[PDB]
Amino acid sequence: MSEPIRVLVTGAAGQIAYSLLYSIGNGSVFGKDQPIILVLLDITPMMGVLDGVLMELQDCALPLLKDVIATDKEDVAFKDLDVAILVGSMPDLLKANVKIFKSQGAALDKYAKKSVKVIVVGNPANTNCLTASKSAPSIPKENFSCLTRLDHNRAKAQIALKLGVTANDVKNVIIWGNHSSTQYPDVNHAKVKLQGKEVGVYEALKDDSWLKGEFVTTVQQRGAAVIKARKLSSAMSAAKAICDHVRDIWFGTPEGEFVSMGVISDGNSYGVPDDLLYSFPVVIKNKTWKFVEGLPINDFSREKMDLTAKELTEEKESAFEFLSS
Amino acid sequence: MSEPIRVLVTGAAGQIAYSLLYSIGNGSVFGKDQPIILVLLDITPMMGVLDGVLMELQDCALPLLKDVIATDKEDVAFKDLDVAILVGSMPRREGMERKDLLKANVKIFKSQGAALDKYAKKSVKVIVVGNPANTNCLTASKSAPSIPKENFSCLTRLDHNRAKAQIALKLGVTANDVKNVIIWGNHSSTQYPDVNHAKVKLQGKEVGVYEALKDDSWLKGEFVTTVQQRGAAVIKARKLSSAMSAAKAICDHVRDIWFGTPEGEFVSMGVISDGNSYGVPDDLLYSFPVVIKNKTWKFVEGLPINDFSREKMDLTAKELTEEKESAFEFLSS
Repeated sequence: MSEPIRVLVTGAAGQIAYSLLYSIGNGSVFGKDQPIILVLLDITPMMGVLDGVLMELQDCALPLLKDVIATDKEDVAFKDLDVAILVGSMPDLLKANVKIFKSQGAALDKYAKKSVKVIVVGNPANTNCLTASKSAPSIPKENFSCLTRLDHNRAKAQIALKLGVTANDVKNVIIWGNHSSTQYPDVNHAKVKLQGKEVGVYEALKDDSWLKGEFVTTVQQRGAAVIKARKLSSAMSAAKAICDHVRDIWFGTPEGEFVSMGVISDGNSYGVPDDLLYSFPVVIKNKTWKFVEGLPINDFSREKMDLTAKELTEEKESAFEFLSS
Repeated sequence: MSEPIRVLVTGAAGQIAYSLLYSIGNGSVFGKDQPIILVLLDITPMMGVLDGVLMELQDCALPLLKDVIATDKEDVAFKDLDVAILVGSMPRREGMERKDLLKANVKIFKSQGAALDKYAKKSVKVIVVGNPANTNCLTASKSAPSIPKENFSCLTRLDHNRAKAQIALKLGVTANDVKNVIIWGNHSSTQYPDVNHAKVKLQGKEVGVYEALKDDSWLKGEFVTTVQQRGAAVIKARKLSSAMSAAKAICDHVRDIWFGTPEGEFVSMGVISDGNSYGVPDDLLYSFPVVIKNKTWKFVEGLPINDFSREKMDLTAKELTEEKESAFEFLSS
């Protein structure tokens, strides 16, 4: 049994957290040998609901859940953290989110371990993540990431439906750019196992028009479609994606596979502006991600990558006007 | 890989099901080598919500989830089933008792028992969650005479896990170092959370719970009240029922059927009472301590029942007898 790690989930009385906490507490994210001190933060009006969530976690009788703490206070929530999963955001909008993530970045900067891994989920994910990182200069910028793994898994699922295979036989899809409707779901470098053999996804589909059109729109609009159907959030699949994202940080990516993660763009070789939080293909070893270098970018891909970079730059300049406050 | 099994969850557009489906689909219930055909039933105006759930299951990219079927029809939902998890029902709201829902929900379980009787495999395991769970389960079993009555069970594993959690708090250990708690009787306010046969690991030694705590009055009083009222406390706090923890308890209950109970441990399950040696009337669906192997449960025999425990077990048997008569009389009309 390893020494316990301290894991924060914010927005802890909300829908996504409610689908996530059991998977953290049962060992499925950080390993069956890894006890968890679970810290739950939400806003003061949600504290009565959060107490009910705490009761349910107790009632799960989880051996790895060494302690659970419910709080509305940043100095409790961010103390000595190994992992911070920032789910809560505002439901002007950007001004209110800058206030939240400047505050939480500042709390990370003074209360958490300097080795904390910070995974940002609450929308707008990339810009919230960038805001928090700029407000936490003593935390390595590489320790911040935002969730495009749900878009990634959605893309795998759409390819799997078109080909009649399970989504896990699809690998090396890429979500470039913003967790938004301008994201680029790219399969130029993806492979799928068909009848036992790996083949390129474009080769397997024989439908370039679909892959460059309807497939892209379907992934970009998938969250809106789930909300329209369920009237509630897309919490079950978002939680599973967070688990995948955090597990791959913690244990590394499989050999030959890369995954999508919003990370700081500094030094990228793909023509993306520096100082953005932008989703890239990454390989992960020893809890450290590295850009997949050397992927050729065709003209269709380059245009899509630039259009989502444009939106991220726009969000950054609008947000940072509110940064000094 | 084994051949796929077909697993039904009813009330599939609702909250408990939403907390449960991922655990079925990801292999944590039936095993990493067991592919699942997941069958989801709810009512007609909920099929749009269920379409959203199907999209989310797709988006989870689960390799053991071979297929997902969404339906509002019993002849689709109950066909060729290996496992039926009967969640769908009206929940209670703040301030209700679970027995307030008896006449609302037993009509549904009579219909679903009849559907099990003609459409499912005769080897189907039926796990009843919707309230009032014992009497709903008894009703379903009586409507499915061609399925062995031992294949029906109802969920007291959530009460069981709640009881472990309260003992763990009083003794300062993790809830999984508590074993052999028992929930006797009805999943209701007359349930008897019994720790006369429970053991706790304390400083590397196994000790009885009464011996470890040295507070008989708490174990016979506030402990019982806290476990009985826990479901209502969650509803008051969340304004919704306890879906995360109920789903986890369903997983525990079904996993122990599928793989068997751990060595030296027994678990609580509502089962048909016929032939019990604890003074419980026959022909009740009543929670007992059981051990399970080869997917077959057996009563734990020989546990001494003291005067306090006897009184509590008889009071909850009496309530179940009253519920049984209420359901029979209502359904006869």
